[PDB]
Amino acid sequence: MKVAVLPGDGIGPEVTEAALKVLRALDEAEGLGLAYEVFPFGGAAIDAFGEPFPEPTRKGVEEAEAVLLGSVGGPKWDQNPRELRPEKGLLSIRKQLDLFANLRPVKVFESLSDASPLKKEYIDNVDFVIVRELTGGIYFGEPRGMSEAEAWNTERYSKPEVERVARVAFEAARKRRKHVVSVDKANVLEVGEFWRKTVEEVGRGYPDVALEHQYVDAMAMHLVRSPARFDVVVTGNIFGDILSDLASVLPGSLGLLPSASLGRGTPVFEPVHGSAPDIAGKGIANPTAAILSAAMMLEHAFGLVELARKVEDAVAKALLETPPPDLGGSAGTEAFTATVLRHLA
Amino acid sequence: MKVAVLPGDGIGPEVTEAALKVLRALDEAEGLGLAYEVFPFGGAAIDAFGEPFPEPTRKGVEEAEAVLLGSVGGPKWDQNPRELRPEKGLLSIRKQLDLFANLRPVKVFESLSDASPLKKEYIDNVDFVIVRELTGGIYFGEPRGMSEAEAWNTERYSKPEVERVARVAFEAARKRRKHVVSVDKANVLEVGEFWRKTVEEVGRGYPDVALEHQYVDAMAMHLVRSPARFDVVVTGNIFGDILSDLASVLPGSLGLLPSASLGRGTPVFEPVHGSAPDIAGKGIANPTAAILSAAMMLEHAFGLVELARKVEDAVAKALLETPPPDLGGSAGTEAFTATVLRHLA
Repeated sequence: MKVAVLPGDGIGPEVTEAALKVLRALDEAEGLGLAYEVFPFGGAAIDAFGEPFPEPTRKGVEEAEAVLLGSVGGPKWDQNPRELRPEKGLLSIRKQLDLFANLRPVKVFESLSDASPLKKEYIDNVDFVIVRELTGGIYFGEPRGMSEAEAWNTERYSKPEVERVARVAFEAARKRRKHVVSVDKANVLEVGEFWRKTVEEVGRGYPDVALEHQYVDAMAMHLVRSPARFDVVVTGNIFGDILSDLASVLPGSLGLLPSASLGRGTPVFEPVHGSAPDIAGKGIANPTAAILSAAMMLEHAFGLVELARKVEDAVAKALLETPPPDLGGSAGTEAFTATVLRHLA
Repeated sequence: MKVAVLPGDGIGPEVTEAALKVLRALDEAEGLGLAYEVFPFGGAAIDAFGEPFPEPTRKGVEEAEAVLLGSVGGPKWDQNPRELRPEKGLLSIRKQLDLFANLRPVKVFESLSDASPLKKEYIDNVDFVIVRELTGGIYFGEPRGMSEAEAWNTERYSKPEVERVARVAFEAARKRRKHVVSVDKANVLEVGEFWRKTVEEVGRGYPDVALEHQYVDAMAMHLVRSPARFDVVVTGNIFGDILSDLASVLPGSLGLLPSASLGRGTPVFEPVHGSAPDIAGKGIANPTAAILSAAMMLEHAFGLVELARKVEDAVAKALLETPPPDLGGSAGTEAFTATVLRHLA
């Protein structure tokens, strides 16, 4: 199991190590053959090598089997130009590794129901994964423009760009509850028609996985009214981006959520959360999304579906037994990684 | 006060009359000079005149000052062609009266908190109006298409189409809490940039109304996390359509919500809800959205802001004192209109 580890800036060093401690425990315990190396990335690499993603790191993530990525960003770098600010690097590891699907799961962890905005009975059992197409659609499609008089933007998709994210989604579904929902506007737009017939084609090949289709406006109401009725959801870019942000409020007690870019190259796995400089070095950072990005690496980069579910259960039990400071508890990063490890045995 | 009344099909006869009983009480009481006439529209007009919007009705709504519209639709008519099915008529009264903005308010009526999906503390005080642009953007913009290979759709807006819906929104805001929020994707799309600079221009002229801007993905999270922080929200078409459907789940105990198309011609005001044939003739239909569409006519078609707030308060008190069958109560249409009237005195 070859992992390029990119701890990044701010709390990325602390929280990526809490994740590596889980992955070493399991490795010791199961014999997984973890081999990992730590590479420079982010504001720390702008400081050291003069650019955010320097060619040792380019090579590193190009030769590994998985990237564990922490977080970059810090104010210190906003001042200077564009390709020398921590976030440029995030599009270059995305371009280089040809990543085209972003997977964002939402789980509302039983113990933390009361922090959710929805009454308990709506969040019970929420476990779904929205795989968003990443590189296409209106954000990048063309023609585009702006006059004194008018502005325009095209939303475009080719059969290839739709089949790529649909196969991620069906394969993605084989590992968890086997149901895909695709999301479109096919009753009004033709891009939506086209998406719908292509995902139904690509669906033929994955017969053990059920497929349903839904409109974006109707899926927006179903993520508050019945979110538990979904396992994997697959959608285009702007709709995946609106819909994953709406889905991120369901857990409530934020900062617990993981992310994984997937594609032709090396899968990248990060927590959804920033550098959080304010608390870097203090021990208090909540490692739950980092530890859960590790579990997504195990499930998508190494096929180890059974073990990823054991790490998500240990972090469930752990959030129940020692909530971190940020959930009305007092467990630092280390005492929390501890109780996670203590249930992996 | 000249009102063409179009009761439509199914429960539209019953619920439009509960609305006219409020408007006659107030008229008697305030001397408003209600003059109203009832015109054929909908499946009943397809049955009688052979088309859903027949030229007496075309004239009727073209000569009145407001339309009270009930609901059309019924299965009986789906079988036959396109311009002879109850819903075609709904686009023709929209085209004819040049309506370009749809106003959808959401209020979570204190007494009905517990039916909402969000915990009480998120819905307390929700009162906002999303004015959606109606005739433009990607649903109608062009070019558009579908090949074996790809599909496309343009999202287009001209300065006129944006200033029209922005002035509705600011004027719309003068009558309630004076704050507009516009909604776009201006950090990624140029149509969104263009919308944002135009709404900020048109904002100069309305200096007593505050203006804020927000991204669609961030407004989607704020309608579940803090919906009370909004009064009037103004957005394009597909985003208004997704965002009003997400906002409709906040009240929970549905079917209570009103709608108003506005424009160059005669304003149209309906409840958001169908014909509901199942219960047409039985007395049980909940008139709350009909009575509240009347109150929106008073506020937007006759400027009678003070009275529209008295009808929304009487229906608040009434929902508290006699919930209709559809909210775990037993009050039919008439006993509910009654307690509304009984607080208007």
